[PDB]
Amino acid sequence: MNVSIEEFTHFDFQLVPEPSPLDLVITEPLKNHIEVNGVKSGALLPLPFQTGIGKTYTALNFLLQQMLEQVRSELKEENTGKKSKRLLYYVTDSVDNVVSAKADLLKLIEKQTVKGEPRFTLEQQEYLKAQIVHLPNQSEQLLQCSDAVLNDVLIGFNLNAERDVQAEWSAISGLRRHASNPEVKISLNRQAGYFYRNLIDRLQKKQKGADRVLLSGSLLASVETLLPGEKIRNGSAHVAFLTTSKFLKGFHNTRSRYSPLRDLSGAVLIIDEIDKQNQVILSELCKQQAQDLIWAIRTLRANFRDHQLESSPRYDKIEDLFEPLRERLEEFGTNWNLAFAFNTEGANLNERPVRLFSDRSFTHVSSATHKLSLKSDFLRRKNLIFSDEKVEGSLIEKHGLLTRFVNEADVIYQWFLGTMRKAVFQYWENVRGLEIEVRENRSLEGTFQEAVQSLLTHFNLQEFESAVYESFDTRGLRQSAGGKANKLSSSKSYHHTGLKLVEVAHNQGTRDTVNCKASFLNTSPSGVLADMVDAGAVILGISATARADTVIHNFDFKYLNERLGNKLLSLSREQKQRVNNYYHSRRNYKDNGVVLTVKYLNSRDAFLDALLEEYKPEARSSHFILNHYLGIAESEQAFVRSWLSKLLASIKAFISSPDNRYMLSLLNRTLDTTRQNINDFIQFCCDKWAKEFNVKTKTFFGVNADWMRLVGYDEISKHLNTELGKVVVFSTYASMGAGKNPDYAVNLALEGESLISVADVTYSTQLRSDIDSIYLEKPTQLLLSDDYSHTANQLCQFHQILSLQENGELSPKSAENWCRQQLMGMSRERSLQQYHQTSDYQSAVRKYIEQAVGRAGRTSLKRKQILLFVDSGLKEILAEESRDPSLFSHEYVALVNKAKSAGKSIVEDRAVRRLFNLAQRNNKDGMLSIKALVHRLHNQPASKSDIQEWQDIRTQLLRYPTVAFQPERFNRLYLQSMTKGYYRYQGNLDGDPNSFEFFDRVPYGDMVSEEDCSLATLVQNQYVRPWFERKGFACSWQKEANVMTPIMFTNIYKGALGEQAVEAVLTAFDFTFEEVPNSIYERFDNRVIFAGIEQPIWLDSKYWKHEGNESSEGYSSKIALVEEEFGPSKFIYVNALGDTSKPIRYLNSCFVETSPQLAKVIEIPALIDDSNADTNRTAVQELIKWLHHS
DNA sequence: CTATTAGCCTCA
Repeated sequence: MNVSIEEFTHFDFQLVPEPSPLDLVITEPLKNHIEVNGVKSGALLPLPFQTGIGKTYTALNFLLQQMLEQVRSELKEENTGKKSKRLLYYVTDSVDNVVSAKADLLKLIEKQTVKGEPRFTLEQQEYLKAQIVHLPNQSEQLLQCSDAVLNDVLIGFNLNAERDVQAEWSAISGLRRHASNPEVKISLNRQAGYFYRNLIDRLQKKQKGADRVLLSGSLLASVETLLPGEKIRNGSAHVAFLTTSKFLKGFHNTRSRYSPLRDLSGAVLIIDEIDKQNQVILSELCKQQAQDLIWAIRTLRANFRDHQLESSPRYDKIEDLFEPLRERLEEFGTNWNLAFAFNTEGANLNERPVRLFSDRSFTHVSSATHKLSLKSDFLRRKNLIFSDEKVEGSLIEKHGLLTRFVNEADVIYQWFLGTMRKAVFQYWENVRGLEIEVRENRSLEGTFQEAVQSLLTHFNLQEFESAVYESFDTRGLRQSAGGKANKLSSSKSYHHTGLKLVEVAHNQGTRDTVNCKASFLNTSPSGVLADMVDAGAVILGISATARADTVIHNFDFKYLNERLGNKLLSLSREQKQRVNNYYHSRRNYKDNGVVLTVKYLNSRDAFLDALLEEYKPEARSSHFILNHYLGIAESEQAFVRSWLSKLLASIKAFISSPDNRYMLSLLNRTLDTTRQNINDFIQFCCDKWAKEFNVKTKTFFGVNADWMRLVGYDEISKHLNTELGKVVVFSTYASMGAGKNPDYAVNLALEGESLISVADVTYSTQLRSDIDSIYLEKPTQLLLSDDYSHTANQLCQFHQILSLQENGELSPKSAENWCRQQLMGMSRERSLQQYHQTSDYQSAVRKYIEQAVGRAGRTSLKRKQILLFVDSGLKEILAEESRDPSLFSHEYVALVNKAKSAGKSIVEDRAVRRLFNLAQRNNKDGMLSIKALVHRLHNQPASKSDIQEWQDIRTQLLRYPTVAFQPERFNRLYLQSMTKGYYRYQGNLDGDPNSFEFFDRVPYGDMVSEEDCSLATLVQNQYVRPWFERKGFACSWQKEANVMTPIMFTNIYKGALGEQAVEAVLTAFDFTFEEVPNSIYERFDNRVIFAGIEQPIWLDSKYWKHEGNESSEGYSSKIALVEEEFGPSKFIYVNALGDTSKPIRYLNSCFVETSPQLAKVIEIPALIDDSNADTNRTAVQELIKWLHHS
């Protein structure tokens, strides 16, 4: 063997095969994106290819070209530069597809001709083939080695000294030797897995430090054979084939486990059937474990209280990012007094658990009759959760709720889980360049497990290693993006926020205790894909329905377009036309006389009754016949009659047609031994109809994936090409997802003359035909379900409901009602009924029909006639398709055209409903967020972040009141309106948020526009306009379809618009303004100082003459607090745009006029006239005079 | 107080 890299010197890198029209479509947008964006950037190419035209071949050609380019590039640099190789992947969901793709790639490597001459020599082929690895699961991995290989590994490492390992190997080898029956293979697989778990563990244990066994010669080859992932690390190979489940786990090498998700720079991924990966990623997310919310609190509070005294090298600036966590923990623990245990006070009220659910933004649903509160009792020394007094009023509780405690515990846990990523990132930052203690090169992936293990070690929290690994990376990838906070100043969405679920059931072990379980979902598959693209990976997805219009059975492409932007590449019209021309050229139906017939059939009762009476003539009634001989009950009569009649009519219609040989009837249930009576009835009918004509028919029942893997699909192939007749196959929609390629060999002797080829050019390979008659039934339940545990199904259902609400297919009222009904127990029937009223159902049904139709037919030998039978319930759904028919299959368009001819149909646009629902949701979220922020601002001391948030919101609303383009950062402050610049609404901003009406539905409601806020009259002032120009505020409203929500037009805009006006007017007459000293924030406008006078004057401003229900003790409390904290002082109450003809009242602490000398509050009616835009010098003159000795 | 079920890969 002389396989070396240097061999490729004498080989021309200029001859290429003929570029197909399907090839430039992949290379051109990539080049455009490279020249527009940077060299190191991500992308996403949803390629809508079609079955039977070639999708795997093009991807394999692309992979081969990339490998050749890498090999070419590696030779040039040689010595002047050393780095790693590019990584390339091929990921799917099925093992058979993986092995078939690898075999096809290898075969393509062997055989390839340019101008009738082999492209590569034998040594070149060997070198290329020595670069691809395949990584199956561990248990199957152990069953491909040999005795000599594993013996060599054991002897080289000096492991043939313990009797246990050798005994286990001998037992496994013997059991493998004698293993033919199907009930011992499971034990063999389990034993192989458990042996592989310990072996690689020992190999890593020995060599992760001293006494490193050198690898060379044949021992290196043996270790590489046993560990395919070892070849990648050293640099031997840089191409991998694996499944999606393995991709999210990683593969082992001699040092540790390498996770592909954690190092994706300069990598290329190829995923086929990309739309189906949504459910796989959802299952992987939902398979997570739960966690009791009070055991970890105790462990974290007790084991982190005090530590030892040892800094040591390596560690540097790790404790600095942990002190705030302890500060928060102590503050949280010294409020509820969590040291005490938990109990409940109720008179036999623990039969059933109180579930608690939350969305973390604006949705909160509980299944308790009355709200529960938490209290601390100093008598019994225990914390209790109780409903307290049931009497009306009597000092109703307002301190807090259990939901608040749950949310606080959850946010504490999330913050703890999140700080470790930054700590480890800083640790690798100092290690890499700031330490250089050991010469190892490597990246974050190399020194990852050691750091987390050591830290779990330093603070000893080992029982948390599994909890922290799931959500560990360099930065994010599983939690939020951008601002990394759930605030109004950052982009908000469900796809990177998640949900929460908490249950309170009875606690066993100790009867006088309660438990609090929790399940989490930190992200959604769309967010995961977005993070993968952002990290710097080029993703290329191949599928035929990659851009479906559903969020249950597909990715949410509306969210990806608002986060990626220019990195989501799309094709133009010319490229689609070229693809369309290629597909017609390769499959031409407007020639050779190929025709399709489509027929919708209904249900009949005389037909079935006559057939039943002919079946058993000894009986008197059909009801007795069905109740006695068949297994159906009294309830199941109409449904069985309908579907059986439809199937029998379709079968009879097919049998009547002479020139046909194949039939596949897609159904929704499997026809097995459980339905033997119905099978016998169908067989009798088939025999009768075969006798009526002159044909021989053979029927196949119970065709499952198990039947495919036990008997095989080749039985039909032999039966079709040896004996003349007709074949009928019974199967299911889901069954034809694991068994592919339903073809068979042809025979010109047995077949007639109707085998016309459809391709316009000569066709290579063998001769094969496909199905020429199919029966389609209306699909049933399309709500995803999980059968792993009890919590996974509930998590899936809540995720589906939240996604449906977020997309815009559900109003907040309907979503809340559905969540409440599901939380407290629901049946599948009610869930399906609720789901049937949306617009996603029709899209899902249409996608299912298109996928089912497309998979039938992969050859060029089509019969003269093809018959299609469709259920009568699909007419309305298939009659409402209005996309463009450019990439449609030749049979789906026929269905649409036939269904559309049934009269004229009224179609209601989804847009109007989407805009209405989104406006409602935005208004509700704004209301709740503003209320929460205002409540937070009133708890002294006020945080710095809250003040920054408030100021940024006010400044953004002042500067830009109408944005032309869709905002990205300040997202949920605007709503899209049909009219530009103004809109109408109707609601009360004191009650139920989901009771608002918008736009055309109310023509006599309140108005939000520029003419209502009185902007022009204010702007005309000569003392205010220069201020507005200096600060850059808007002097007029632009005309675009993005306006602020009604909540922001009344409680935010008016106040600022008045405040700046009064400040600008008053600042000229020797007045200065300051900021509130953080103690009474939001209770007053500014602080006023002038001429160095005692008792500093506070200012309060309002925009217009607003009367509110504030005559209660709120004003007295405010004035008392100000007087206590600052002594005697003076206060100014100012309005704007009123009447400059009303005198000035002198007020005491209350609003009753008193003596001018003994006065503290000034009520100034107005300063700027609303008629000619004048001002009021007399008012300010009297103001200045009043500040004197009086 | 309505609709009407089959398939899957990985590891503690």
